[PDB]
Amino acid sequence: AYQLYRNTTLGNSLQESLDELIQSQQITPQLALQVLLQFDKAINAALAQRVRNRVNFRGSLNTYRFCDNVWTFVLNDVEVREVTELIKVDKVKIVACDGKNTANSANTNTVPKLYRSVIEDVINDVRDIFLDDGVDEQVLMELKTLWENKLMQSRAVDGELFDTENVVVCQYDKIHRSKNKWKFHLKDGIMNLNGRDYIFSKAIGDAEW
Repeated sequence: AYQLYRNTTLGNSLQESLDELIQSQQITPQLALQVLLQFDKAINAALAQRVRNRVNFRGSLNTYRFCDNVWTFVLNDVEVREVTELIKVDKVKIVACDGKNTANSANTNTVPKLYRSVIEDVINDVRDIFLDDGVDEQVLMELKTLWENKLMQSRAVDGELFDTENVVVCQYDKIHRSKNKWKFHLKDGIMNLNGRDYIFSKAIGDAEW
């Protein structure tokens, strides 16, 4: 399970929650590390198995770079379409992990509240490492409540001092280029576009250098 969804509104509110409990001595930094690892699994599996929407996007390719099997792209003048909303953004950064070998598993039911299902899975799946480290249900519920509270705060109108960076964090099936014409097949994506979260199962894109 890839670590790159840790830098998302869901992944950050969890890291901040974990930081507060370390700081208050309620959990060890090493238990925190285990939780993030379980989070990686829940969000990878949740995107692969519960999310179905398609997205199409167009933009101009400004910057491109491949490193350790992760593409990073910057595009200007982007348009992202669904069935059938449209979002424009002057600038977007796409970070994509190699999803060739993943290919996750079976596809379960869609859910009304994807983040809500991920929080439940994680809390259920770290209950036992908590118990084993001497930490009881009340601390586990303190993690759940901090996580959920920080998640709400991300929606606050005056929650940021400045514009938020437009970023897609996802996987790729295939990236190609024929001359100046790039094509993107991306999957299992969380986008933060003008302050707001959007998810995707599959995203297909075009860009010109």
